[PDB]
Amino acid sequence: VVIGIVNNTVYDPLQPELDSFKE
Amino acid sequence: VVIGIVNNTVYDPLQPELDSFKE
Ligand SMILES: *[C@@H]1O[C@H](CO)[C@@H](O[C@@H]2O[C@H](CO)[C@@H](O)[C@H](O)[C@H]2NC(C)=O)[C@H](O)[C@H]1NC(C)=O
Ligand SMILES: *[C@@H]1O[C@H](CO)[C@@H](O[C@@H]2O[C@H](CO)[C@@H](O)[C@H](O)[C@H]2NC(C)=O)[C@H](O)[C@H]1NC(C)=O
Repeated sequence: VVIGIVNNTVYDPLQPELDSFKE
Repeated sequence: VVIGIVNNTVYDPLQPELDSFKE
């Protein structure tokens, strides 16, 4: 819908912190 | 770098809630 959007990635602080420990 | 800084602790709401359950 937005003119000029770009691809990138957004960091998720929760996922590594709570997947390394929960493993 | 800051003049007047003090020592203290900052509560982490995530750590107890998600380490007691993940144990
Ligand atoms: C990155 O951006 C490109 C375009 O800027 C996206 O490419 C489109 O992707 C859809 C779905 O895969 C296709 O139907 C279009 O034909 C693609 N267009 C072009 C110009 O390539 C792409 O989806 C974005 N994301 C990624 C991960 O590549
Ligand atoms: C609490 O504050 C004191 C100073 O206000 C800090 O003490 C310094 O600690 C560093 C690293 O351990 C030393 O190199 C300095 O010599 C210490 N200075 C003094 C005046 O003690 C201390 O790091 C802070 N944190 C804790 C947990 O004590």
